[PDB]
Amino acid sequence: DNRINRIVILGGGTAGWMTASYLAKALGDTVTITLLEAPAIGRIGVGEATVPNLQRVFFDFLGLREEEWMPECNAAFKTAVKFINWRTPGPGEAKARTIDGRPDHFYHPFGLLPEHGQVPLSHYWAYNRAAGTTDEPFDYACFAETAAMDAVRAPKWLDGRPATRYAWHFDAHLVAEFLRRHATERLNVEHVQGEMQQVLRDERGFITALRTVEGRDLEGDLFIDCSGFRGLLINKAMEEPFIDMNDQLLCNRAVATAIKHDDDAHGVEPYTSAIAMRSGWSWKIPMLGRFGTGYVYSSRFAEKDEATLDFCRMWGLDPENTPLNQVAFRVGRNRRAWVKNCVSIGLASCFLEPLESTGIYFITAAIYQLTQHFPDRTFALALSDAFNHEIEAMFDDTRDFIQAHFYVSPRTDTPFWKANKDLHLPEQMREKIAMYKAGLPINAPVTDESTYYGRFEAEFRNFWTNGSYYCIFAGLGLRPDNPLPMLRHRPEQVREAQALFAGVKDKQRELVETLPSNLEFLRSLH
Ligand SMILES: N[C@@H](Cc1c[nH]c2ccccc12)C(=O)O
Repeated sequence: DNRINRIVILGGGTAGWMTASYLAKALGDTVTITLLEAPAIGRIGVGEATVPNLQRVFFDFLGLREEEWMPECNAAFKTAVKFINWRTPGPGEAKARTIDGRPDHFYHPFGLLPEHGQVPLSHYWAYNRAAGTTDEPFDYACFAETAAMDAVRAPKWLDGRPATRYAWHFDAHLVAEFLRRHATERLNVEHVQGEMQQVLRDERGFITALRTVEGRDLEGDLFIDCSGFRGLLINKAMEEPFIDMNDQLLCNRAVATAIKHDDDAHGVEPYTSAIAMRSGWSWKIPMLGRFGTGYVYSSRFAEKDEATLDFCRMWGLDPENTPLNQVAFRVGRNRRAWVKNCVSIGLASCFLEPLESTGIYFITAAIYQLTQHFPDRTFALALSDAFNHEIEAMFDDTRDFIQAHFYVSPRTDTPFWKANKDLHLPEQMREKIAMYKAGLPINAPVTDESTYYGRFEAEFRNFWTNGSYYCIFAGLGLRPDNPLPMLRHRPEQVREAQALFAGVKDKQRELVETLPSNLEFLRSLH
């Protein structure tokens, strides 16, 4: 009899309660689950963005429909990330500057690009730009979602009819609270209030119990560290080193707040914005009646007061009379996410600036992979080693992807933007950029959207597809040196492919003209 009987989780934020809920649903009565609150510092709800797999991987597993959980956490919709002013110099401002007679913005939507002759639509767009017969931006040519988002449409018709692939904006504290109620009332997880006095270990350094300040020993076989940047178990108790990656991603601070919004004026933007600043970038996460916003910056390039004032100036806030969250970031990951019988999940495990909304996703993936590699009490090394490799490969892949946004940006007008070009580029990303310039697809999707979004593992093995690389590279002004050479041998395939551009144009009109506003759906939902 070697199976796990007791699990103890340290930390009661988003990571803690997502972990408690999922594992309790997965294991049922076979395991007792106990979560020790370890109270975190109370922050303004500054918003959080997600990716589509959240519903299928997580909420569907718990049996919770969006119609049920979204009203409980004031959730709203995300169709893309909108990048503002990453090509033009200037101050940190909310509005896009003008470049070549167009606003300086580009979108990074979800979903997979359609293909013709098994070549992605991106390559036909590149061919037409090279041929000089179009001057249309990549995102407006290849995604119908762009038109929807400019007209601030919902991603669905009011009666549930799907239109476009989407994810969510919400206040993470409300979600944690909703999940806490769910896990304790429905999944028989025991919530224990208070601080951890000490962590009890045996002769082999495995954890045997968490001792609470009232002297109670929370005994277990497996321990999940969800204590955030503190890493109270994985870093402090187990002495696992954290690998600082601030050398590669310079931003390490944020100043943030939530701002009340009059939605009747201009609606609710169904996308997360990432607004380029003098020494970093600011997020905007719109929900009904209010949006969350924060300036992510690098302390090597801006003073605290500088950032704070720039942030407030952009939103027209009085810096003296505005509640602000001032946060220092831990950028990087543990050498290993799982050590002995301690598994770190969430900020305890790793962190990147939220440029592409990876936070909740990293938790979800960690949770999912923990169940895929779930141990018994022998704790076979091959299980944790495999888990650690998947977590490491996931993190480093996205870290490199994020770095590319700053490296490929043409901006050089401040020391921050200029310093990004001086940073070492990882060999794998150097290769990707050279492939892209030669006209090759990068990580082309080989399945349809139904398979990709249907099976988590299909997406996990191909998370940043060709579409995403084109969104960012073409978005930032980088195009291939020449189109895919094989296309010059297939003119008939090229002539045929143009109908797909006509289809996107048709969808763009249809969506704008018949979809309800994001605002209207949110009011019907809430
Ligand atoms: N695998 C993700 C990739 C992705 C596309 N667009 C994004 C925008 C933000 C974050 C991730 C993404 C998805 O298709 O959903």
